[PDB]
Amino acid sequence: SISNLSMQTHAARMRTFMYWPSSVPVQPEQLASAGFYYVGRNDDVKCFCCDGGLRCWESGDDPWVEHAKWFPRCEFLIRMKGQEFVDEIQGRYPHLLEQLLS
Amino acid sequence: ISNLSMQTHAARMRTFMYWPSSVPVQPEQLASAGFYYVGRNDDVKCFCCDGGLRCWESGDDPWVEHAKWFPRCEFLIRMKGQEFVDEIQGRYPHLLEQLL
Amino acid sequence: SISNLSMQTHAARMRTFMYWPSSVPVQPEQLASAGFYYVGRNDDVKCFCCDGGLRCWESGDDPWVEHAKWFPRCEFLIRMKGQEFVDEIQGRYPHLLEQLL
Amino acid sequence: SISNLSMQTHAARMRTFMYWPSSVPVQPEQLASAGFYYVGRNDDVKCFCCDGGLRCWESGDDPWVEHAKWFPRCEFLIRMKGQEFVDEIQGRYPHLLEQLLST
Ligand SMILES: CC[C@H](N)C(=O)N[C@@H]1C(=O)N2[C@@H](CC[C@@H]1CCN)CC[C@H]2C(=O)NC(c1ccccc1)c1ccccc1
Ligand SMILES: CC[C@H](N)C(=O)N[C@@H]1C(=O)N2[C@@H](CC[C@@H]1CCN)CC[C@H]2C(=O)NC(c1ccccc1)c1ccccc1
Ligand SMILES: CC[C@H](N)C(=O)N[C@@H]1C(=O)N2[C@@H](CC[C@@H]1CCN)CC[C@H]2C(=O)NC(c1ccccc1)c1ccccc1
Ligand SMILES: CC[C@H](N)C(=O)N[C@@H]1C(=O)N2[C@@H](CC[C@@H]1CCN)CC[C@H]2C(=O)NC(c1ccccc1)c1ccccc1
Ligand SMILES: [Zn+2]
Ligand SMILES: [Zn+2]
Ligand SMILES: [Zn+2]
Ligand SMILES: [Zn+2]
Repeated sequence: SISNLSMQTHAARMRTFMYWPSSVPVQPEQLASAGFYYVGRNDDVKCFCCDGGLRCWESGDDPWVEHAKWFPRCEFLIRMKGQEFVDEIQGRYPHLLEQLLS
Repeated sequence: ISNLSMQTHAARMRTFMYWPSSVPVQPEQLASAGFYYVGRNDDVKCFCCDGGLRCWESGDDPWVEHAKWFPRCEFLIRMKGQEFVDEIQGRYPHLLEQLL
Repeated sequence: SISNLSMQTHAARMRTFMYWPSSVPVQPEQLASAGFYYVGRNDDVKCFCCDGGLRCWESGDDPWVEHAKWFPRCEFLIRMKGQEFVDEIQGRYPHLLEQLL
Repeated sequence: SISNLSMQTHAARMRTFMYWPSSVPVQPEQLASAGFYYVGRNDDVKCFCCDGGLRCWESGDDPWVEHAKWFPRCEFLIRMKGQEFVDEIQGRYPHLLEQLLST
């Protein structure tokens, strides 16, 4: 499964970060390596695989952890990081839903 | 308790006076599940967990929706039990994934 | 045309204010006189005539002024207060739509 | 006055419309030309100048008319379209606030 066939390569994902804001603390290298490509609005990124979108990147935020925290069933994440890493992150944040709503 | 004035079924039933007739879910089922009318659209809130629900359709059950979205509500647990809350959570394991 | 025929009379509008919160600064007498009846949730009121709803009543808020501010074309408000009042209030608040956006 | 200094240029507004839904009948060219940029949720757009937001675009909807219909005091709209255009649009829709409180 792949949601965006044109963003399947790191090189293509890196090309979308041309007009990425300089002010954003997270670097485009860490983002593209985690399967994300720039979408052209704010600091909005999407995964070429799971179509999962992330935004509001702050200092210290890691793209792989955020990818595991919000989109744990992404096939690309699982292939790269493994099931142990995804289980560990899901365990650290057991009330994502409760928190979004509360 | 998030709303001390909505503790009683009678008080929750009073809010549904000018509830739309077009909405398929009846105020009797809603107030019994801890919900009171919020005065906008078909928006309801639980007096206990402050959890809000809207967009009620034909066949939607207030206790099951309360269990899907707000499973740690003390009122829902006291009335329906941990088995019900667990069974509903098992039927809907990708709720977050659904909305995202 | 009247939106609620059962709330035509001041007496009927006053009866809806039975479970009205004591904490609300605006009194049910001022509200019912301005065509409003309680809708049974929060401090939400509706006019029997134009079906216009108001809420979040604070200290000093006048029901007749708020009626002209938000629902100026209400036949009841026009009959009771007149076109001069409605016009004067509409002149004081010329950017209401802009204000809420 | 300008609410978003980074969206001052047509080029910058056009860049936000990359992953805009194909299903939406109104084209990003008309939108960006009317001062709007893509916000990133639904078909939600905002004016770089007046911070006025619009959504639920349907077939036949014109961005300049909607801009005049909802945000008539926007300096950018006035400079581009003129006071005659804004006045005519305000005249066709005299009960906008009322229409919201009714529907
Ligand atoms: C990524 C680090 C950041 N601090 C963070 O965790 N942000 C969260 C987030 O991006 N999302 C979670 C919400 C809490 C956060 C919002 C601001 N802190 C839910 C998933 C994600 C999010 O808001 N995604 C957006 C989206 C869509 C398109 C492109 C990018 C982001 C979204 C909104 C509504 C529905 C679906 C997705
Ligand atoms: C209740 C049956 C209905 N079909 C349903 O399940 N609706 C969902 C829903 O109410 N909520 C879930 C979202 C998917 C649904 C939205 C429309 N289908 C998330 C919790 C709830 C919701 O949207 N709550 C609102 C809310 C607030 C205040 C009063 C009522 C409802 C809300 C929005 C944003 C943050 C927190 C809560
Ligand atoms: C009445 C004094 C108060 N300070 C006030 O002016 N409130 C405003 C208000 O009631 N309305 C205006 C919005 C700004 C205010 C909201 C809180 N300050 C718009 C008309 C009214 C309002 O919000 N009405 C509600 C409503 C519906 C049903 C019963 C009561 C109130 C409403 C919301 C959405 C659409 C239509 C009407
Ligand atoms: C633009 C054509 C469309 N058919 C239309 O006229 N939509 C209206 C609209 O966008 N707005 C008017 C409401 C009636 C419409 C809503 C759906 N038909 C009021 C101004 C605008 C609107 O809803 N703006 C939103 C908003 C916020 C942020 C981004 C985009 C839109 C808004 C909601 C609440 C307060 C302030 C603005
Ligand atoms: Zn992914
Ligand atoms: Zn609850
Ligand atoms: Zn009225
Ligand atoms: Zn503008």
